[PDB]
Amino acid sequence: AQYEDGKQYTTLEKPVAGAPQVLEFFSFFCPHCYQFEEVLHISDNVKKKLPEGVKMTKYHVNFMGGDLGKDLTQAWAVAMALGVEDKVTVPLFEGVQKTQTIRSASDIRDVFINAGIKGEEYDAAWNSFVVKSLVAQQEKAAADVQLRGVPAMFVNGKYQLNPQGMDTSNMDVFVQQYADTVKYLSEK
Ligand SMILES: CNCc1ccc(Oc2ccccc2)cc1
Repeated sequence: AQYEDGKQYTTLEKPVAGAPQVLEFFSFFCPHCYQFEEVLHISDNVKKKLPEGVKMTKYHVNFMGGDLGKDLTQAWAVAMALGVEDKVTVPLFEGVQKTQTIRSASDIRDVFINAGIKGEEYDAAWNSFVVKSLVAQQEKAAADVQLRGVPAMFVNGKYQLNPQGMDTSNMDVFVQQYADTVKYLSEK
């Protein structure tokens, strides 16, 4: 009983059938999500412990940042459709929270242009119904679990990570505890 329901994780009372195996939610407006991604590298370290054949999904949410918050969910959909998440995640986080130079949908587009996505390719994707379906999927998954806080991670539709029960004196130990818990939960 080294991992206890209620301590390092909680159990959903209404488990979600058909869910992705590892499902992470975030917002580019979310201060802890900035730490999680830019300083701790949570997603990457989880993936390096996950068993073979367990895939990881990451989705943006609407409920922070009003109008721009919703623009960012559609931009994340563009990032997923074009496969350029690894190129835009850092300048989007920094544009929103560090330099505070992202203030409109056009400013979001600038980050993609600077990362090398051609202007016509971004605009075609942005207006595509493939991207509209990806926005729909992101919203659906958040609604499925009554999501009200980010950062958040879910395993096999049944378990939600609880980082509040982890020591933060050392950032590397914390990340390792987090990844090892996702691994334990995926095996279960
Ligand atoms: C819902 N928030 C989750 C959470 C909990 C603790 C936490 O502590 C850290 C903050 C910054 C850097 C390292 C750890 C960060 C996020």
